[PDB]
Amino acid sequence: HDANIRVAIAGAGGRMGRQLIQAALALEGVQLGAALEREGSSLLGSDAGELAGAGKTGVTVQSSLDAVKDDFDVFIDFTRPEGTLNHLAFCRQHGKGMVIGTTGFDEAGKQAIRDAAADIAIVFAANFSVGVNVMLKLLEKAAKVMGDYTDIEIIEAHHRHKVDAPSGTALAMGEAIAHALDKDLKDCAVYSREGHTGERVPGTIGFATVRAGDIVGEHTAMFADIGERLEITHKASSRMTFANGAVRSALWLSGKESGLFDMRDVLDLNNL
Amino acid sequence: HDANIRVAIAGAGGRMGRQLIQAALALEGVQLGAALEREGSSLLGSDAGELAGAGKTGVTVQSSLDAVKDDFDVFIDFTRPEGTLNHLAFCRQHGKGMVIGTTGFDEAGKQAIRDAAADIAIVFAANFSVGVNVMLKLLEKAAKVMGDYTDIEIIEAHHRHKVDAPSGTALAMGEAIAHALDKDLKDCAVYSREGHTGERVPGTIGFATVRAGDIVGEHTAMFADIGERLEITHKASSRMTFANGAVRSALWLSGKESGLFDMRDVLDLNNL
Amino acid sequence: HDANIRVAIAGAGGRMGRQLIQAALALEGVQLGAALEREGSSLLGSDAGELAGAGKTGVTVQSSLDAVKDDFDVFIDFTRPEGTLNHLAFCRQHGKGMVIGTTGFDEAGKQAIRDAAADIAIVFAANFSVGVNVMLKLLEKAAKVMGDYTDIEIIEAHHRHKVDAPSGTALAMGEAIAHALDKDLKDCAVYSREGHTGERVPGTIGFATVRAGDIVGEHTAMFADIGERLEITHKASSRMTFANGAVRSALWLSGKESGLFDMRDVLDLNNL
Amino acid sequence: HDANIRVAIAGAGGRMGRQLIQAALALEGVQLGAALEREGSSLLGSDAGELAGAGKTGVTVQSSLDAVKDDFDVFIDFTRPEGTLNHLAFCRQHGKGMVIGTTGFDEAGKQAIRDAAADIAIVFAANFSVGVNVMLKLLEKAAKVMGDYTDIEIIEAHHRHKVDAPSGTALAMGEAIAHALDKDLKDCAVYSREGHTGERVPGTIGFATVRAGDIVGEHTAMFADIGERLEITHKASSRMTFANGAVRSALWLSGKESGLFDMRDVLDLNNL
Ligand SMILES: NC(=O)c1ccc[n+]([C@@H]2O[C@H](COP(=O)([O-])OP(=O)(O)OC[C@H]3O[C@@H](n4cnc5c(O)ncnc54)[C@H](O)[C@@H]3O)[C@@H](O)[C@H]2O)c1
Ligand SMILES: NC(=O)c1ccc[n+]([C@@H]2O[C@H](COP(=O)([O-])OP(=O)(O)OC[C@H]3O[C@@H](n4cnc5c(O)ncnc54)[C@H](O)[C@@H]3O)[C@@H](O)[C@H]2O)c1
Ligand SMILES: NC(=O)c1ccc[n+]([C@@H]2O[C@H](COP(=O)([O-])OP(=O)(O)OC[C@H]3O[C@@H](n4cnc5c(O)ncnc54)[C@H](O)[C@@H]3O)[C@@H](O)[C@H]2O)c1
Ligand SMILES: NC(=O)c1ccc[n+]([C@@H]2O[C@H](COP(=O)([O-])OP(=O)(O)OC[C@H]3O[C@@H](n4cnc5c(O)ncnc54)[C@H](O)[C@@H]3O)[C@@H](O)[C@H]2O)c1
Repeated sequence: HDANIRVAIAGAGGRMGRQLIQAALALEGVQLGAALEREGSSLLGSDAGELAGAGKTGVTVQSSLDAVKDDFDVFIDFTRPEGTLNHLAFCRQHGKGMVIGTTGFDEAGKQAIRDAAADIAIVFAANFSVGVNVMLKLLEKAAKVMGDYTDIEIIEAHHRHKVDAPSGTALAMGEAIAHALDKDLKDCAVYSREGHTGERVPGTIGFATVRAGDIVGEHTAMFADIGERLEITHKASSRMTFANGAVRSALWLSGKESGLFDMRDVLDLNNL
Repeated sequence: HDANIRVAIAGAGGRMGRQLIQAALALEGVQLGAALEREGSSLLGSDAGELAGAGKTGVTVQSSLDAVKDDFDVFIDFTRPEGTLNHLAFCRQHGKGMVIGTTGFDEAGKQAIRDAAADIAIVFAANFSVGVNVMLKLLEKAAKVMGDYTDIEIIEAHHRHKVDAPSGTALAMGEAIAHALDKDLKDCAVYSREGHTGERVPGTIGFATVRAGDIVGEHTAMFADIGERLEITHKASSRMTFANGAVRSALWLSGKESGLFDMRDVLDLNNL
Repeated sequence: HDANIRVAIAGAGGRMGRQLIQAALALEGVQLGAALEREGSSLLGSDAGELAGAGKTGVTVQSSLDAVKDDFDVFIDFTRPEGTLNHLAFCRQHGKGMVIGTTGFDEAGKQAIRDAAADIAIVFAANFSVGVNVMLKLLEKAAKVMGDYTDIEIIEAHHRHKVDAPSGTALAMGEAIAHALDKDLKDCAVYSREGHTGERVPGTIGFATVRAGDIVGEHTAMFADIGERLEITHKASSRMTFANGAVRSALWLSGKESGLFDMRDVLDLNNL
Repeated sequence: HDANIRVAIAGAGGRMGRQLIQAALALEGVQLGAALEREGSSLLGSDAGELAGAGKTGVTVQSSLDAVKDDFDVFIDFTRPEGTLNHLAFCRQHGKGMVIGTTGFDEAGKQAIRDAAADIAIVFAANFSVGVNVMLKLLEKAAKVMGDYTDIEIIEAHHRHKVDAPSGTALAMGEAIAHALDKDLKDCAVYSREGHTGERVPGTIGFATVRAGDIVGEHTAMFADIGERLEITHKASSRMTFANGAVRSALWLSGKESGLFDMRDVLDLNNL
């Protein structure tokens, strides 16, 4: 954006890097610090933010943390677990704040992350969508209220390549509701309905899963009664959703250097 | 309505009879002929159409076909298979046209019906919803066109007491599409998606089934591609949908006395 | 239901009375106390709850408060402002708790109500839908969070007889959001979009209004960004929604005799 | 794809060119002929289809029609009216078949196009979405059937930059329906509903317009009655929809060299 908190975007020609750039650009109060990328990169040294279209930006993609360690405040990393660990150890060093959206660490990789937080302020999360995280919070408000009277159904659609049903956001949704009811998902979940199934059992949570086309991700929780239903739906149209989520966090980091946070923290979902 | 085709509504204090009354009333060109009902009825002799609210109508519920055989042209029957057969034999007799929406005949009961048609004009159908029947026709237009490129998914929701999944309209939908593609439903249907399921197989038809609350019936067929999807949804809010369907047919009957028709005939779905 | 709090339902053959009966019946912990109705009633003395179908219930519709003042604890009133005032003065008298859903009082009628509360515990509200009231609460959580980044749109559909656009629940929704943002609805509302309108102004709230058929009421608030949108939709299928809302309140009343409450109170929306 | 009809994609690094490439690639029976682009291009001579990701394709972007006039059969043009005319005159010359999706010609530019068709087979259309074109056809089937009984409402949502309300697809929808009813859109359209509006007038068509976020385009026509509604919705997720539409047409062209067609022709909407 150009503003009071400057940022460097790790995996610059990543599907993630491309979109974080636009967001960095876009969002008030952040400014594009640096735009690193792999050494073997073609996009190296040259650029700016022109995968985020956005023509000439004046910050040029790179390959050394040292080259630019001076050109940003918060390190946004959507990379591969390998890089993050390098990034990690560097940021701890120069006390650089990070925002890790990289996934797939083993226990050792997480621990490293928990550890750095000791010295470094870190937002580390598996879903940076702001809509998704709010929704999960809302679902749990709703359940406290209607949960016991209502039939609660969860319906998700994704593209034709998604490989496990239900999706994890969907389970996540099942679980917030379930937990709001002191109950247990595994106890009341029903993922299939085929043939004669008999009338719906009270208190169970049903899942319905649609797979088609190019659908990025659509999740609705229905709280149904006699005479009404309440529905809370999230639709993702692009990966941009994660992007603004991380950048927003990048901005939230400014001013902290305690340890370890997530989107509840950034979002304050917990006082909502 | 008061108009050029007069009607008698068999099971007068039926959930069906109540709503057909309002429709008879409502719909231009039909007029409420008679309003029969069971002998043991409380509503007998007394009434009018005042289950259809509608205050005073001047036609009084009854119990004899002879009592009123002169007071209507088309016999609308949503009753029990037993009554319909009595009704049947009477209407054949006086050449009364019928509209049977009664369900649950065995082979012998159907045959009787096929037989009467010889002398009597009959609309006999298992779903009198006009929306549903149009939809089925549209689905099949759509499939000719997009069917081969697209992922085709069927999603139905019903109340918490519905006992087999998918619903029959849903299978019906599966089958029109399937048949439009020269294909066979049983060959490409998928009714469940649980756990690891792998990427979606091309050409299969997936079903997703929601059961909650008081939902009368909601059915959507999704034809999804990369970059778009086309959806054709029907929602039933009340049993009125069947009602106007039969009354409409009652009117369509006027002027025929050939045999045996259904909603494709009434609706001309076949030249659509 | 038969249980620990007994109830009398004012306008017994009202569209409201019929449905409250079923709810009283239905809902755990309440029991049908009495079923009053107008003197000139046909349904008088005779009945039970058999407008709520529900065959024989053992409580017989009436016309005197004295006749039954002993047969119930909480007075549920969905009547006409005239009756409520009579009802009012009686309940104050015998310290009967009320639940007023009657609408259309002038200032004097409200004041009477405020006044009785002094001695009598009263739930008095203009919308007893539980879904609607929760939703309004959720909308305001959502706005605190996404309100500033997002385009917020409100879309309502009602039947073809609804006479002012937007509906009042919709304005209500506009206003909770607006107020969550410290903002003012009248300042940022846009109710029409026709012709050339130019790009959407930031921070405005747009309303889109659908009128067709028999739609009881459907209200969705969309919080849209780049890459996602979050939607919170309420659908009413019947007047039953209000019914369970009042009965639920009837139960909430048990144990109070302070003054004056509403659905936030009953629902505790305020600690949600 | 690699197959029996070879194609060249005019504006190669266009938002359109990028997506047509993937489609050309994707779709069975077409093969990427050539990938032209402007002279001043950076992408020149070099490439393949690697804006369509898709790594190495073996066909290299260019700048001369002569350079490659031998390397393709059908000319797909999503360019600027200026280029199309050059393209035009060349294709007429070598009897190259075209598919023009370029927009913004004046009368003279169209005429040129009408004229070339004399010698050249051309698909020329303002909306290449297959879903949209089918939908329009379906809407008109539906209206013949339900049009007179039903309340018909049109609801479209687009992103926050769309500048005229309703969208043109929406009017287009209004007009197919209107015309199916022998009626006239301008006579029965209602684009706004604000304040007291009174009950809905029969036979009118209402439009409701949502503007928010990044919504590519969502259009639903609702045919509502008492007791049901039928909805036909199209959702665009990307510009890919147009892309497959043109490529599909490119394939449909194979074997013609008569004049002038559109998507009804390609799609055979007219015998549907
Ligand atoms: N947390 C969330 O909200 C969320 C959302 C989306 C993606 N992700 C995660 O984001 C990460 C990025 O995914 P993507 O789809 O953007 O991937 P992808 O397009 O494959 O790009 C990888 C990026 O990282 C760079 N890279 C790979 N290894 C590197 C190394 O050792 N050092 C430096 N740069 C390296 C690449 O050159 C490129 O910039 C993944 O770990 C993915 O699972 C997380
Ligand atoms: N075809 C469709 O579109 C469709 C739709 C809805 C219901 N149905 C069928 O409609 C029929 C009516 O259902 P309903 O829910 O209206 O039932 P219900 O409310 O139980 O009412 C039965 C009605 O038939 C009368 N009745 C029963 N046996 C009779 C007899 O022997 N002679 C004369 N009257 C007799 C009753 O007194 C009452 O009027 C059923 O067979 C149902 O399966 C069909
Ligand atoms: N607060 C909400 O959530 C909400 C929702 C729906 C309806 N309402 C209100 O509920 C009330 C009832 O509407 P309804 O549609 O049920 O009306 P309606 O069907 O007209 O019935 C009126 C009922 O009150 C009885 N009645 C009329 N005047 C009376 C009197 O002086 N004393 C005793 N009984 C009397 C009638 O005989 C019948 O029981 C109305 O004031 C309406 O505006 C409120
Ligand atoms: N018919 C439809 O279904 C439909 C749909 C989308 C876009 N369009 C039309 O597609 C066309 C392309 O839009 P776009 O968004 O892809 O535009 P845009 O990204 O601006 O790209 C223009 C493309 O044409 C090339 N170009 C411009 N002038 C040229 C010339 O004189 N000779 C050769 N190449 C030339 C550019 O270098 C680039 O390849 C526009 O006319 C647009 O209105 C039509």
